[PDB]
Amino acid sequence: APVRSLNCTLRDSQQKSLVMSGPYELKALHLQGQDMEQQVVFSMSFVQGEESNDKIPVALGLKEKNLYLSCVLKDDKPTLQLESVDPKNYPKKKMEKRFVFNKIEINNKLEFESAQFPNWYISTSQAENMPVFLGGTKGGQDITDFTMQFVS
Ligand SMILES: CCNC(=O)CN1C[C@@H](C)OC[C@@H]1C
Repeated sequence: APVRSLNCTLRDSQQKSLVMSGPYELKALHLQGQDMEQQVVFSMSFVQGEESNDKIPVALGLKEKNLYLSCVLKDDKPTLQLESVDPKNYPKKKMEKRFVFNKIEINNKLEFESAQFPNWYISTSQAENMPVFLGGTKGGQDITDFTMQFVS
């Protein structure tokens, strides 16, 4: 069958929203009212991969864009990028591993671990207007916890 997808927004546990802030750039900032309506709308696809009760493999595409969050080595480090794909082939159930996040539910929050890079997480900074990034630590200054909002 097709791949199943849900539209959603994410907010970090400090309640910062995500917005595309330039060519293939995602930043996190405090938003409310008119400024929130520009927040990134993910198409979260439920993809092939190792699965458990609280650990669900997903891809995070941008709604109606041929753009996916992906995890790749850059200058020899696991990094988060926005990667373009052939819009005739995506989304698909068997997404390449760089596009796969383990969505992990712990204490009413979500973490997104890279499937490709174990123990590397979608992260935000405490400061406003900084990039969303792949972070290799938790319980530091970096935020690795999120909430999801379902969108029509
Ligand atoms: C051409 C639109 N570019 C944008 O940055 C604005 N949108 C991006 C989209 C993935 O999520 C909703 C948000 C309003």
